[PDB]
Amino acid sequence: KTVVVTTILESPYVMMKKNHEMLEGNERYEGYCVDLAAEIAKHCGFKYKLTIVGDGKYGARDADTKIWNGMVGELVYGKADIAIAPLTITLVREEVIDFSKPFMSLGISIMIKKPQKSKPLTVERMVSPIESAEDLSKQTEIAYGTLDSGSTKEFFRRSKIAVFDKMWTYMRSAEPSVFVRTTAEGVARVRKSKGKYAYLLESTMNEYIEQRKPCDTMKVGGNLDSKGYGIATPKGSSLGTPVNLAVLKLSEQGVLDKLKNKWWYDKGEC
Amino acid sequence: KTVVVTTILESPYVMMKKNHEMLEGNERYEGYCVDLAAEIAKHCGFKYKLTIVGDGKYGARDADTKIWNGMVGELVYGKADIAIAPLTITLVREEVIDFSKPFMSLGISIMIKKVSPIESAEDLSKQTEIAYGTLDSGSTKEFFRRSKIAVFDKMWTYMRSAEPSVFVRTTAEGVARVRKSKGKYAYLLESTMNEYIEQRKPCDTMKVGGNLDSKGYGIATPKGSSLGTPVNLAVLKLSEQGVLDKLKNKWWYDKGECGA
Amino acid sequence: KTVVVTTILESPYVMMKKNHEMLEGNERYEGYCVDLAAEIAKHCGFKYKLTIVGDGKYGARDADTKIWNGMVGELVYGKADIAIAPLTITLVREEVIDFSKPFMSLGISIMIKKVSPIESAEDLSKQTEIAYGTLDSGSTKEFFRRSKIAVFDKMWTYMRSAEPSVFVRTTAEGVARVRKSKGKYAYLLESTMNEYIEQRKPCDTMKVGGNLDSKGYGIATPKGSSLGTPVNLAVLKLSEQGVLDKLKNKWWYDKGECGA
Amino acid sequence: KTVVVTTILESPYVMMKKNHEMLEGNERYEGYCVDLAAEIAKHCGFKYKLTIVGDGKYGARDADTKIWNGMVGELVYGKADIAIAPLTITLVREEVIDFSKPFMSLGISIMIKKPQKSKPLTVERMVSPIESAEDLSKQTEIAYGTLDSGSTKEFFRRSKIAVFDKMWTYMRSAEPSVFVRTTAEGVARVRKSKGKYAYLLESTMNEYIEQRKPCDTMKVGGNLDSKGYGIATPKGSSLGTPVNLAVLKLSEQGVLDKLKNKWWYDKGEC
Ligand SMILES: NS(=O)(=O)c1cc2c(cc1Cl)N[C@H]([C@H]1C[C@H]3C=C[C@@H]1C3)NS2(=O)=O
Ligand SMILES: NS(=O)(=O)c1cc2c(cc1Cl)N[C@H]([C@H]1C[C@H]3C=C[C@@H]1C3)NS2(=O)=O
Ligand SMILES: NS(=O)(=O)c1cc2c(cc1Cl)N[C@H]([C@H]1C[C@H]3C=C[C@@H]1C3)NS2(=O)=O
Ligand SMILES: NS(=O)(=O)c1cc2c(cc1Cl)N[C@H]([C@H]1C[C@H]3C=C[C@@H]1C3)NS2(=O)=O
Ligand SMILES: N[C@@H](CCC(=O)O)C(=O)O
Ligand SMILES: N[C@@H](CCC(=O)O)C(=O)O
Ligand SMILES: N[C@@H](CCC(=O)O)C(=O)O
Ligand SMILES: N[C@@H](CCC(=O)O)C(=O)O
Repeated sequence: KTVVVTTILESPYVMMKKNHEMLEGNERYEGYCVDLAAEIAKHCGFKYKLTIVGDGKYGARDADTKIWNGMVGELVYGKADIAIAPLTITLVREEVIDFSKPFMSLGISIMIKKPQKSKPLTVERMVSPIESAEDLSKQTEIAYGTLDSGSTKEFFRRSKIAVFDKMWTYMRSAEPSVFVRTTAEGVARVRKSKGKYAYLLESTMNEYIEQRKPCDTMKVGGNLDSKGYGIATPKGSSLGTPVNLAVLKLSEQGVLDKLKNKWWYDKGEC
Repeated sequence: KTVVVTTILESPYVMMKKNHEMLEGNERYEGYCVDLAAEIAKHCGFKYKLTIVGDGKYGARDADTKIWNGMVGELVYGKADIAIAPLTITLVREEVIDFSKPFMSLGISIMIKKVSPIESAEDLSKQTEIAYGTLDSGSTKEFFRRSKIAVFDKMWTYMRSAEPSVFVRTTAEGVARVRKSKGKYAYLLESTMNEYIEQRKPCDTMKVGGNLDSKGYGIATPKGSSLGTPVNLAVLKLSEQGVLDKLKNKWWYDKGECGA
Repeated sequence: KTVVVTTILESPYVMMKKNHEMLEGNERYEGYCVDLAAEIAKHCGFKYKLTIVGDGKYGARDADTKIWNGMVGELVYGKADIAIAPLTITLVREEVIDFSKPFMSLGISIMIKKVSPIESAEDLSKQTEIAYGTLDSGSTKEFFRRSKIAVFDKMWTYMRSAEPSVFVRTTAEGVARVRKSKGKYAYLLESTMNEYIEQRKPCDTMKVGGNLDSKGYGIATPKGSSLGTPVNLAVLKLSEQGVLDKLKNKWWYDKGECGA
Repeated sequence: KTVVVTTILESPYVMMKKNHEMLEGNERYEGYCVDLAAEIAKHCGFKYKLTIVGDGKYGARDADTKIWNGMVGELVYGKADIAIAPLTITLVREEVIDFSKPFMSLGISIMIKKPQKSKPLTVERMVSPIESAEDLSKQTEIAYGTLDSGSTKEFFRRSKIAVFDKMWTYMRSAEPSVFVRTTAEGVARVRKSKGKYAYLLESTMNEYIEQRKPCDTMKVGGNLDSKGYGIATPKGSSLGTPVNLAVLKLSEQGVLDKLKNKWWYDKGEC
């Protein structure tokens, strides 16, 4: 029985191939997550069919309805069997699905438009108006936001740290809305906001987008927290233990190392 | 019903209290893992008593006898119910005990004494002038033993075919041997231990290059035990509340007995 | 019995002199390969007639029809008895024709228009700004097609999925494309042709990096032919006597119409 | 039927392992040739055992008696089945044995003791008294020899180049004899001759010995010849064609190059 693998359209995890008009099957998509799924199927022998969520969301809880949505939502109700995608392991998600061991470390970072090189002997130096989350919260000239129905927004909502609570209170009462519906949308907002928008996205995607052309964006400060991506699986499913074992084996053999190297650094430029 | 907690005497995870002679119970222990165990007990709601494993071993398999030693052996054979300790998550361990989510990330790092002629691990592998080794019955010797990348196999072969013995009984012994080798012996250990040692007096050691791989420490539980899910949820809650970062800052950066 | 000698019009291997309209027979051809064929005939003691393959193809298999083209096809199907030409020795060719000892070492090289921004092949593969291709129906394209190294697979995949066609019909066409691309196109070709081109006017092309691999040119004969051993012995004798070195110096460095 | 492999004791081709006192079989040797033979057996399946020639010579035809010796000699008379060794493909050797395609390229080079760095602003300049073969043959202060019963001595024996003829005429009338019995003997002679002895050997061994400590020897000039190493096989044997095919598919792609780089660079003591 072929099981359905749900995934999100997010570079470089899964990107549509250029010649995807005539290709049919699992060959339409390329990236980190397709190779991860191939290695998972090479460890334990099973047939998989890639799919993309229609709503295009990672997964969250809707207000006052207590209904899961996104990848997590459709994995809970049983229309998907395994989620090999950059899904952030969180306490709220672990209560409804099973998570494997993290296959990629990450953290919340800050994305701002790259300032022009300054000159005052005749050396160029890099000066930025934002250097950490504290100064970003204190200032008001630069707006900042997160991705709707994601993990960073959830983290800021329930955060008890004073600075993160201040940032979330600003975000909730921000007119117009600073939350975007896609990572690419937020990155484009940063690009054409003339440095007046700051995108709080994941460290991996931030580094990948920084490493690619036209590389007009930069990452300031450090990671706000430490988290990881885990291959999700419905509670009480036969695939949980084999998937965890496969992830552990792939981490020990360093396959994840080479996949990250060839999907984040090899194809980067500038 | 008190819960037996096995752990190893490793700094800054578990230390001995300065006045532990006049102290009994769990109050004679301190460190990152003691605070972690206290937080886990508070969240889950159980009474626990901290115990040190009889042999200072993290856990491995002996010479073709299929017997687990150290904390892993303590958990497998029912001598303990949980292990809050710097236990690395590995394939050979997960098959015999249940691991929680990694509460602290780490990697493998090279420690040398204070031009940096060693740089990355490739130069250390190509050059046989400076000796290097690992901790026996740990998660690094077995990592090099089971590796397949040519550089790691080369280093493991040099380790096994080394005269005299290069593996150290304790990580403190390795630190001391690095210190009194006048920059001739290098030590391979976890990045967190390397940072803690290089940040402590006399600060004569340092970490060179980057992490050879990426792993993490997880709370270990006997296979098929009722505590696995509660401690996993507790670890996730602690990470989401940012108290794991608070504990790491307290035991790694709050004191900082060095100039940096 | 005149022996038919197939060869390709490649410089400085075979050239049509300067006034070949007034010349007939073998006297209208000149180059390294013409001199090599003359020496081979002198050593073995046979009369030969130099002929140019009808299609400017070195040799390959067509689209799943199991038909050899070019000089290799000219030799397999009995149209010729020997091929004194810059024919690279490859696994697929040796199974159908008999190769002699390599009379001239070679390698795959990268040439760009006149500190190179790419230099090594890894940087060229990583950067998609500059296009790169090979000679069609040759040996470099089949080397990239049959390669298993990750970088070479990436380059081959970029070559096949390139709009418009990045391959060239002739090495001269590739050189012209490199000259007219204003540094936007890099040609992948043999090291010997690269050096010859860069040692000729107007000297606007230069070779970057090292050599991707090491190969050689051999004298090819039909499988199970009586001429294989004599030509192998003649090639060995010429190599030992320095005849090949003298010919290479004459046709690569003696003229040298370049500033270096 | 298990065939025997004849090989010379040369580095980094065949070196006795450190723990070779108790090891038995093919595990007593390490180097280039042991992996070459292993890959040969893997590509075309056969059983092989490693043997070393008793006389310790590469092979040459002695005059008068007209009896071959060395690896070539013992391959001719049928006491060995294959010579997976750094055997130079020679015209006289191809008249009695079968040679495969060259797996390694090489040339005849000059080895001299490294002089001390010049003092004179405060830059160190590398100046040597010999930079080619013409100036080596034009002087008499520095002696130069070759390896007895090898390919370089045979090349100098029947060379019609004026410079090489002068070198051979000097060598044939050198008292005491400038010919050495092994590569190690010639290297030691160069090292402890205080720069008065020059060694002519293959470029591969010269580069390898230059790359390792104490690296007190240097290679001057370019390669005199262009020659290769071929896996020898008795004339008319049924293993010649499979051996040649195995050599070809081994040289195809990065396998032979990988082995050469791993054996010539990991000894990077200098
Ligand atoms: N370098 S990376 O971010 O792509 C990355 C990150 C991680 C990897 C592997 C890689 Cl390649 N494996 C570890 C896993 C291995 C075992 C120890 C921790 C988990 C279970 N998680 S991780 O520390 O989140
Ligand atoms: N900064 S740190 O090393 O003390 C650290 C490291 C890590 C933390 C939390 C902290 Cl504070 N949580 C993550 C866990 C949280 C959820 C996502 C990945 C695992 C499950 N593991 S981690 O990436 O190994
Ligand atoms: N200098 S060169 O490229 O013209 C060149 C290159 C080579 C020459 C001779 C010359 Cl002059 N001979 C060797 C041959 C001689 C014997 C040893 C290897 C083959 C058989 N092949 S080679 O290494 O491909
Ligand atoms: N780089 S090297 O000297 O180790 C080296 C040298 C040579 C290799 C392969 C390597 Cl790795 N293969 C070629 C062979 C391949 C085919 C073309 C020429 C012969 C038949 N001979 S070579 O040009 O003598
Ligand atoms: N990976 C996140 C979404 C990305 C983000 O919010 O930055 C999640 O699983 O919810
Ligand atoms: N902490 C590791 C051992 C430390 C080391 O090997 O450096 C373990 O749990 O096995
Ligand atoms: N000389 C090659 C073709 C030229 C090339 O590929 O560069 C051959 O004989 O196949
Ligand atoms: N490889 C040479 C020996 C080395 C030398 O004489 O330079 C041979 O087979 O004869």
